[PDB]
Amino acid sequence: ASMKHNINDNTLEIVVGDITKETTNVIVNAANGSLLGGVGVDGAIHHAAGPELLKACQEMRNNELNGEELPTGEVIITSGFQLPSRFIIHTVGPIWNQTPDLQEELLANCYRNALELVKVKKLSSISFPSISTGVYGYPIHEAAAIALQTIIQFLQENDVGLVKVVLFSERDYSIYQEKLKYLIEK
Ligand SMILES: Nc1ncnc2c1ncn2[C@@H]1O[C@H](COP(=O)(O)OP(=O)(O)OC[C@H]2O[C@H](O)[C@H](O)[C@@H]2O)[C@@H](O)[C@H]1O
Repeated sequence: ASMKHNINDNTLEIVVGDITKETTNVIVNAANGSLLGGVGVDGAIHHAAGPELLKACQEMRNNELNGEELPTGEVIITSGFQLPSRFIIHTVGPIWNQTPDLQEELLANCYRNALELVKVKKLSSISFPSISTGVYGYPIHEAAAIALQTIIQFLQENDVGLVKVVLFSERDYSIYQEKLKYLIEK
């Protein structure tokens, strides 16, 4: 299952798939602030990338983040190592309902900051997972709306290239498909 849409010279695609098997130059990891290994998409990414990824992320923690956590909504970039994709942009989504009045803004920041980095570094293509909707508990209907709104607005105003949202389930995909149809019509 897949749906594609042109936004100026950019393309947005939603697809069912495994983000560790993508053809985009960049994939996004829904990471934790400590840049340590976890479960879910982060776990799959570390497994597929191999053990150099954790080592590189810890070097980034200690050398660029002065030994501290990556803040919610912010991004760093590493190699993809054994992944097919060449780079991983790691971001930290909000933990649902910890900070309800800021969480929509912070989730949007994950998308905007990743896309800005792709734009400025001319990285051409990028896949996102469904950030915050696993261990971090964010309802998929609300998250999908924020993700798509943020991505679409960015692609209306900026030259980026190809953006995919890669969903691990038909259910998550079907929710994205409904929202995208609504935003494309509206
Ligand atoms: N291989 C995959 N390809 C594409 N999407 C995937 C894949 N595997 C899972 N997903 C989807 O990816 C989405 C995100 O679910 P979560 O992976 O839990 O991310 P979070 O931001 O909520 O939690 C980050 C925390 O969990 C980690 O331990 C971190 O280390 C942190 O502790 C869901 O739709 C998944 O079904």
